[PDB]
Amino acid sequence: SYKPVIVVHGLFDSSYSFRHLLEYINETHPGTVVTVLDLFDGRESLRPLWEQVQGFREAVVPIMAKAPQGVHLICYSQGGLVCRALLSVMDDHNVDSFISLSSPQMGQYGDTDYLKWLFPTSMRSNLYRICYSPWGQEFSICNYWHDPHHDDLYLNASSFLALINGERDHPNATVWRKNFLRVGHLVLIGGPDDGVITPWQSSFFGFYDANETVLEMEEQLVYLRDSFGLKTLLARGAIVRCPMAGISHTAWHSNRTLYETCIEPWLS
Repeated sequence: SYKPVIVVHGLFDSSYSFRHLLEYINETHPGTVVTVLDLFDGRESLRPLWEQVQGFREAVVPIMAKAPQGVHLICYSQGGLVCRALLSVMDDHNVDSFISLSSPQMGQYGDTDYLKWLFPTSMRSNLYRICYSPWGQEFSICNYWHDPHHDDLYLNASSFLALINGERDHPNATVWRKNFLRVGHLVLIGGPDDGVITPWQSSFFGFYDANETVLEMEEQLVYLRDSFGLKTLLARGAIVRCPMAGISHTAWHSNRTLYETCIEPWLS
């Protein structure tokens, strides 16, 4: 009746935070087998994203192998990046709807409670001094910290974001793009009132200019050069932009309305 659904959580989380989401799905698409993966749950979510990619991969392969008509993915916050990289590196995934639930798809660049707690002596404009070090790149947040004022160090040091975005050339960029293009739909959810993702537009692949002007997905090389299939996906009608103004970063997976508008339609 419905394709299996895999959920990938974000920072300091577990399947516990998705009880409301599972309800929504059960109350609308009865019998849907939803697997909310409890991998890298509490502090382990701070592990390098590439590590998380392999872990999730090992866990997701069996589920996909059993899904005759493919599976759907709902990846929340940081999880969105793990999933994008995952769909980029496995040439045999069968993901239909890839729902990016408010993820920093084009990176993060903002002061946050978590950030201040983790780095008590740093601001957004300072973080790069730590995040772009070899050991810094061993911390999940740092793997996608995108400082628009140190773009050269970023392209140089980012071991995750700059790489999956094709901002830094690597031997398998073409294959990764080919793999990501296998997706059926790239559902982008996010909104102006998410008070964490910064810029919040990062959810729609929008990002800061060197002057901190928020450019649209289409005004960036990542798109114009079609580095990982954004342009191909868009022209094909695969990207579903679903903005929402009344949701804070913690409520995207606990809002019946959002679910009904932006998620339910894509869970075939």
